[PDB]
Amino acid sequence: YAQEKQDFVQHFSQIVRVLTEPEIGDAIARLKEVLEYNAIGGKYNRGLTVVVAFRELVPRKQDADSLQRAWTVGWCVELLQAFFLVADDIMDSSLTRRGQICWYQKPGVGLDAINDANLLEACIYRLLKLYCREQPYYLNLIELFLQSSYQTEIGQTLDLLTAPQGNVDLVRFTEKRYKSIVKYKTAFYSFYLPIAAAMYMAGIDGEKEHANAKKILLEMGEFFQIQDDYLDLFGDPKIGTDIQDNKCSWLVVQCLQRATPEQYQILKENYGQKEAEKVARVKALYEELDLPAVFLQYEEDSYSHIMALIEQYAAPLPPAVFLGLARKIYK
Amino acid sequence: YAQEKQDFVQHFSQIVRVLTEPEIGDAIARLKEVLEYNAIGGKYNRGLTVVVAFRELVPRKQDADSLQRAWTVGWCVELLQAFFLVADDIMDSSLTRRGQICWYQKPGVGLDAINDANLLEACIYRLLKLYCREQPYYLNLIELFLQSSYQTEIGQTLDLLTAPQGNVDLVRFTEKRYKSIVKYKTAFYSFYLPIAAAMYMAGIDGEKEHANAKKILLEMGEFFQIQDDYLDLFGDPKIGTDIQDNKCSWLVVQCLQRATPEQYQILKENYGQKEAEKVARVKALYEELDLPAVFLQYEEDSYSHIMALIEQYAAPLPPAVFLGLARKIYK
Ligand SMILES: Cc1ccc(-c2sc3ncncc3c2CP(=O)(O)O)cc1
Ligand SMILES: Cc1ccc(-c2sc3ncncc3c2CP(=O)(O)O)cc1
Ligand SMILES: Cc1ccc(-c2sc3ncncc3c2CP(=O)(O)O)cc1
Ligand SMILES: Cc1ccc(-c2sc3ncncc3c2CP(=O)(O)O)cc1
Ligand SMILES: [Cl-]
Ligand SMILES: [Cl-]
Ligand SMILES: [Cl-]
Ligand SMILES: [Cl-]
Repeated sequence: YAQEKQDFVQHFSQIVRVLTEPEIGDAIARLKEVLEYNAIGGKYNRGLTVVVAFRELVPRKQDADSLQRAWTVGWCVELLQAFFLVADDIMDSSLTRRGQICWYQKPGVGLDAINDANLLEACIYRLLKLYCREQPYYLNLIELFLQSSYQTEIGQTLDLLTAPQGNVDLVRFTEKRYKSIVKYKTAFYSFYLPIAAAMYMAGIDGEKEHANAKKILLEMGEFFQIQDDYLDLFGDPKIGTDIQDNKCSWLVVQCLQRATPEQYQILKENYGQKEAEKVARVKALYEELDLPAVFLQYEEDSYSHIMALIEQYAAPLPPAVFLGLARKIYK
Repeated sequence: YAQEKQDFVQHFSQIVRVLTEPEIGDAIARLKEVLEYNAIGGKYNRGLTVVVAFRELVPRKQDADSLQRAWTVGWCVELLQAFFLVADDIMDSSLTRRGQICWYQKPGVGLDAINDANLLEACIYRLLKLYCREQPYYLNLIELFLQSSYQTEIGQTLDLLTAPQGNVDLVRFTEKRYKSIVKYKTAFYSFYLPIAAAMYMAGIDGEKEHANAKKILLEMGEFFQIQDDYLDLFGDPKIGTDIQDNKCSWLVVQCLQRATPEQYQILKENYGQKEAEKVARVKALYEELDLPAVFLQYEEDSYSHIMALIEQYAAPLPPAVFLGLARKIYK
């Protein structure tokens, strides 16, 4: 798996070579700089998942070119990721990303990052064309990536309406709403997309199979994010900033369901300010509501429920496809 | 033509209806607001051109559904336009657009406009799917719109490298470069895209025919922009701001080819400042170099050359497809 990871990373150089072949040379040079800064330095889990799932699904239809297409579509997933991140960082006014200055914050990039991010998106379909245009699943993959982009965008919109950074409102933060943001903004592209892509590459194109896989994978994405929000605040540290940013965090959502009217007010006064004594006091209200424990409870039920989902909906894909993801997430 | 224009506009309401069908309802409401503010209020020439060209190309394969698909793909062109404009306005820090406050400048939109613009792009492929997924040209159209987006982005990058607003450099402003910016940023999507789309809808999918049409239409896009840059400064007024913004304008490009070293300096000191006496003095240097006259000369040659292009490359499409565009532009 750490070995697969370095093969996946080593293939990047070729991705960049093929995307970067007279007077537009300067544009293409800037494209290369954008690729290199923004598509590298994550953990590569989403793109890798394409490759791993592709191997588990397919073994005597794995010639070097099949493999090369799998690495490439994995790279397409990472590019879609990069597009989202560069754009989200600008929208959120973030400072850092992946251990570096966010791209838009580099001197001389600024809002030109909007176009750079568009270029990252565009690169997905260039690669798909270059490597997959002859394949029976080509159109299936173009449509998967487009639908993933739309779901992710539509979730981002929902998020932005829900949690405007700099304006405290908690009547927006409902369970139904939290779950809707996670599904659209995060789970579809992070969980469904990579396995779905691998399924199509493997010839598995049926609506029912895809719907079966989606059921499991969206539910995994919900836990993954819920765990993310818990760890943001209670992890062993990268200290998080979710309460400082008026996020629609699973933590705050539970808080609000579980709170007396006096506690509602303690949240009103401290959710969103930058002051560490103000951040200290929501955290302590979360501890007073035993939210680490509700999470622990939540993690157990969620795990049971996922395995029931896999039991029920995995067939006829190898359960291992799902289990390896469950393994990674439920760590 | 003004009648066709109002039918085209009246179809918008339906476009919006079909794009705007539980908890993501709020996102979809915001999507509607984005569509309504940003896809309306232009002249609709690019989208209309799809419809007009579709009628000229196809008459006993024009059932109500064929027509509805043509209006829709026209709308897809306008959406691609809207995506570009909303994003470009943010990148350029523009104030107004189409007689209104630019979307990003509306209170409470701000940089959330980045996602709204992504949503406009996404809507293109939703409509294509909704209306064209069964058609033989479906994939041809998805790929056309993707390639148009890429060309436009790659040209925008070239522009942004060439003309960084707030930093005077004129060694960048070369003929070869000007022409490269116009082709990628403007001509492909403005001229090739709508006719190309109409060609595919009509069954005309050959690489040679498309390459023939492209030759004419890219050359029209070059003139159209060159005329734009001339009129920006010398039009009968919407007063333009190109010299105030250090644009790589056809005017400045000619100036620089035609200038003594002393005049180079007069340009160094006045290209880009906001001061109307400073803007007054480039304008007057353009008049002193008889650039209105070089343009007039340029417009005549360009017109001859286009008609030679149509003569040579139109067949077997009806020359009228091109001529109506030439008519509109050479007004
Ligand atoms: C498809 C998929 C696979 C793995 C992840 C994980 S496992 C993990 N462990 C510690 N920290 C983060 C993660 C992630 C999320 P990330 O790949 O770093 O965005 C997320 C999605
Ligand atoms: C392949 C695989 C997937 C998931 C597990 C996990 S994660 C978890 N979290 C809370 N409780 C139980 C589990 C399990 C089953 P375990 O008791 O570690 O073998 C173990 C192995
Ligand atoms: C395909 C196409 C058709 C028409 C245009 C024209 S004609 C005209 N006349 C005055 N002012 C502008 C124009 C345009 C450009 P625009 O449709 O307003 O962006 C541009 C492109
Ligand atoms: C269909 C049609 C297309 C173009 C023309 C134009 S635009 C132009 N600009 C400079 N010189 C000539 C032209 C012509 C030919 P014209 O002499 O107006 O009939 C006239 C009709
Ligand atoms: Cl092969
Ligand atoms: Cl850094
Ligand atoms: Cl029909
Ligand atoms: Cl207004």
